[PDB]
Amino acid sequence: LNRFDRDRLFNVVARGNPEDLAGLLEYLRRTSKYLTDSEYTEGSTGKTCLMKAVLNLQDGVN
Repeated sequence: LNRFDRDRLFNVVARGNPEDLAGLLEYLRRTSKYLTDSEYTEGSTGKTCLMKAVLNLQDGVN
């Protein structure tokens, strides 16, 4: 797994499609990355992909 962009990750979770997350774990393991690293946050507030997932809810759940 070569790359997973923050922009793509936020877009994936907003749409709420769990299948589009495929490869994220492998990419993180290969690169030893964490979803809380500056790369996966806006920087201006420190907003995570989990916050986005909760901000974008289809009725009750995501």
